[PDB]
This record gives sequence, C-alpha cells and structure tokens, in this order.
Amino acid sequence: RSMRKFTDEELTQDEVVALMKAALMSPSSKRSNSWQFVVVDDKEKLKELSHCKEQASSFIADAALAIVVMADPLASDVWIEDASIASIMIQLQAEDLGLGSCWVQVRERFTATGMPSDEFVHGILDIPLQLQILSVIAIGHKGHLQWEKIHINKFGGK
Amino acid sequence: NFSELIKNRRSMRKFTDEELTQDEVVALMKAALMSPSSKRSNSWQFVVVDDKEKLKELSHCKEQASSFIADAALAIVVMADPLASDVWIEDASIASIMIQLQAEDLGLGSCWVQVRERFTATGMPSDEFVHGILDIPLQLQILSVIAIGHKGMERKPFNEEHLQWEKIHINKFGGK
Repeated sequence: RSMRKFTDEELTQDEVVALMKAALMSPSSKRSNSWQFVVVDDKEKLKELSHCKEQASSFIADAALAIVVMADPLASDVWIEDASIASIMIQLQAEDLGLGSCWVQVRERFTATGMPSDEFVHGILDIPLQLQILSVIAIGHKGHLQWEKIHINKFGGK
Repeated sequence: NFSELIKNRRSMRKFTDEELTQDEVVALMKAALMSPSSKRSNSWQFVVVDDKEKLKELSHCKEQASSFIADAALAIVVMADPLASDVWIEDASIASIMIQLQAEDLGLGSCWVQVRERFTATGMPSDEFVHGILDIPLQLQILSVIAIGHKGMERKPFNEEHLQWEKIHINKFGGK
C-alpha cells in the first residue's frame, strides 16, 4: 500500500477500450451524441491536469488514466445532461472492471487562482473553444438512504 | 454484467399493463437515493407517481414527445435544489440515469423525458407545468421524468460497428 489514490497497477488495453466503449454507448438526447472525450495517460499532463481542481486533485495526479468529458453546445442544448450521463457510464464501467474512479467536476468550478476550470483544461489539453468541459474522470486500481427525499404521487404526499 | 447492461439498454416507450411490485419500486427508489452527488449534499428530490390520472396529466408536459408517460407503470420526477448545489443539473442527471440503469437491471424498460429547457404546447416551461401537477415548491428545479414499465417491444442492442471512435482523442484534442 501507499497513500496514492490509485496503485501502480497498469490498465490493460482491453480495460481502456471497454471504458471508451462505455462513453461512446451513452444515451443522449435525440442521439445527438454531443460529447467528446480526451483520454490522458501522460504522467506530466496528469500532474498539470490535476490543478483543474481548486485544491489540486491527487486522484487525477495518481491516475492510471483520466478521461476528460466535454460537449458541443450547438449539437445539444442539454449537453450537460448528456455529458453527465457519459461520465457516470464511465465510472460504472470502471467499477464493473474492478477499477476505481473519481469524478472531478469542471463546469462551474475554479482553480486555486480563481481561473475557470474549463479555461484551465482547455489550455492544458489544447481543446477547441467550441467544446465545453464537464468533468475529469480519474481511473485506476483503487489504493443511510435519505428517504425524506421521496414523495409519493405529489410533493409532501397525499 | 454492466458491459451487457449498457449494450442492451434502449429507451422504452411502449409498456405492458403489468403493475410494478413493491420490491421493484423500492429498488428504483434506492437507486435514486444512492446516486453520488457534489458535496455528498444530495440536492435532489423525487416524486414517484403511480396514480394513473397524474400520469395522464404529466403526459402533457411536452405535447406529443411525453404522451407515452400515460401508459407507464411508474414515473419518477427528478428535481433538485439550486441553492444546495450549483451543479444541480449534473446531480439530477446522475440520479436520472441511475434509475434507468436499475430499471434495466430489474428487466423493466424506461425512458427519460427531458423537462429542463423544454416547453409545453402553449410555450409554458415544462418545469412550471409539472410544478402545477405535483404541487412542487417553485424553488426546486425539475430536470426529467423517468417513465418506467414492463417492456412492450424488444429493441436491438447497440451495434459496435457504429461506435464513434473519432470522438476519442489521446492526450490532446486531435491526438491519435
């Protein structure tokens, strides 16, 4: 063991492909598939990318892989919904493979110096301005339900 | 498991008349409540609708895109508190898809009916319409209605020939 959020242990090509397929099979409004994905395995880029989080993300920095989820807002007015779906599909597929993941939120977030996290990520990964970033899903080998929120047939019951 | 779950999952808009069991309803409700959310704050709320007259009313929330809600066994309306989370859209989205994935796991069908930034036949926000049907406080924003039921037709699995590999970029946009 170590403090790393994810172990040394390398992803297989089969696992990496399975993750990409899960992303690409995500259901999207009108099958618009507004999303795109940047798959980051370079260690110095994972270290840079990790500062997209106000306090830098050690999940990103220690990851085997990170998948940056983005979307074209002209392809879909519900690009946020569509990208969120794709984010979850990645994480659930990771879990099914016996890997771990961490969703680092990018939309509406800021870096340590108050730069919009989307703007920061655009600069790190050379992403066109036409795409908007939702999240970074960091992946690797891993290092009380609120029933009051359920209403039956109307809000507050009856 | 999950791999075949997502291959086989398709939007279901025809349903049989078979009632959901309480065990199924609970499983779906638990999937909603188990959703990971920003801050672990859980901004969301859910209205679970089995009343046929209310399903009929909800089915008008978008003209004809929504009208198959009337034939569903259950609808779960997913909403969230924008003051508890500035990423309430993400949080509600995640809960929405977790419900659908649980439905698939149970052998039921589902369809996501988008409410946010959609409009009724008369140009009323669908969110405002649904607020009126289910007496939801105006603070909460509605994302979606998940219609659930026994599947009334088969749908084809996803054909991997049609995976859009051009949307995968290695290390930087446009990288291979």
